[PDB]
Amino acid sequence: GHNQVIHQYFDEKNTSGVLVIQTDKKINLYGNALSRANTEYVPASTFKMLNALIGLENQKTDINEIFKWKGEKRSFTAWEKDMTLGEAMKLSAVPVYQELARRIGLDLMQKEVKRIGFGNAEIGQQVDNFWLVGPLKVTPIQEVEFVSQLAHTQLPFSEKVQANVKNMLLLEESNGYKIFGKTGWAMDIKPQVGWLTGWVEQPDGKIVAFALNMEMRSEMPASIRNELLMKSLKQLNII
Ligand SMILES: *[C@H](O)[C@H](CO)[C@H]1C[C@H](S[C@H]2CN[C@@H](C(=O)N(C)C)C2)C(C(=O)O)=N1
Repeated sequence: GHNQVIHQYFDEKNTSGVLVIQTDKKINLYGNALSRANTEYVPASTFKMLNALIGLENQKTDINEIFKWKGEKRSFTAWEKDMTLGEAMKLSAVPVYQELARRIGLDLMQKEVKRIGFGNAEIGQQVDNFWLVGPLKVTPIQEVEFVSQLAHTQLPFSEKVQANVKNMLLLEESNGYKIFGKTGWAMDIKPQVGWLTGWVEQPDGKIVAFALNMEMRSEMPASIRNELLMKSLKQLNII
């Protein structure tokens, strides 16, 4: 795991990004813009993780509820269907999570966001968008520590709610490994922020958490985040 071959990966793909790795509470930095690791960015869709935890834990929803599509056009046509929280989770289908956020409400949301200490822990006044255009912001090291705690079932929620949310986040089974994670793309902010935050569950059971964060642009393919993550995790020989 050379802290420079990963740099040629970010150098090549033409971007400014960091990959934060946390192995058993030890944090390492890789990429071509290590300064991004302690700078705040909007969490975009990575916040759905906390949103789901707050919603489940507080019985505003449950993992079997079917969220009904009432027919408005949405940004992607794969969002234009009925789905559960878990399906909405894998599609990053923000209208489902905004309706959840309105159920939770500002007071409960701000109290939970502050109790968890997520990012700057500020949600402002509009319950249904504070994670997409501000004021809520989080550094990539804070995301890796958050997602690390979730992988270890260490966040201040009941175990069953955490386990429910983890099972919403399965991305790949490979070589006997498991990668869990949540993509994120804030396309309105400039520069655009890309997020891919999760963890690797190595066959021995060991857990290594990651927060890939990078500046983004409209023409890039969605797979650019997984590409940059997988070829890195194998270069550090995590996978
Ligand atoms: C929603 O706020 C946002 C999360 O930050 C959405 C938009 C982008 S990309 C978009 C492309 N089609 C969706 C998808 O991946 N599937 C499977 C239909 C999501 C995004 C992201 O992927 O980072 N999440």
